[PDB]
Amino acid sequence: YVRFEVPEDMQNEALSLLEKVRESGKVKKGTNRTTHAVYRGLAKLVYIAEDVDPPEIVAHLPLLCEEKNVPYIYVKSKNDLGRAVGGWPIGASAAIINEGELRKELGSLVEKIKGL
RNA sequence: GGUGGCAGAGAAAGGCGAAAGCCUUGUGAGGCCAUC
Ligand SMILES: [Mg+2]
Ligand SMILES: [Mg+2]
Ligand SMILES: [Mg+2]
Repeated sequence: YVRFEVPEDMQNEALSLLEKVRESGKVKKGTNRTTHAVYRGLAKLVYIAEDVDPPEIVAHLPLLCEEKNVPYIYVKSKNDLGRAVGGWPIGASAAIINEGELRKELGSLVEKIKGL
């Protein structure tokens, strides 16, 4: 149900980046708080898992991100996404709120996301 | 308890059970507010 294919090296970079931002910035795990952050203009980068069932849970997020000028990327499993964020290791979506020390790796990854 | 609104937790909570253990929880546990 993805809107564009994300190659594995980008998914790997996105998740490694989320692990680092966890340490010095601010992350939100879960679709209700991810959606809220997007709507409030506070999300820097949104992660959407591809194995979300029922898929309607995350179906509105890509469009809302585009309307809010928020870049978003898909990753393979909500388990990988949850583990990268920490805490309870499952999440259908997540958002970076504060970039911490990773502004340059994030901007470089979003450049690649637009390239797709 | 119903409805509406917050917030965000797994070395974690609440539910059921004599017990074994099971159920539910970032797909939102406990909690808070308003309202019926
Ligand atoms: Mg009810
Ligand atoms: Mg309800
Ligand atoms: Mg509600």
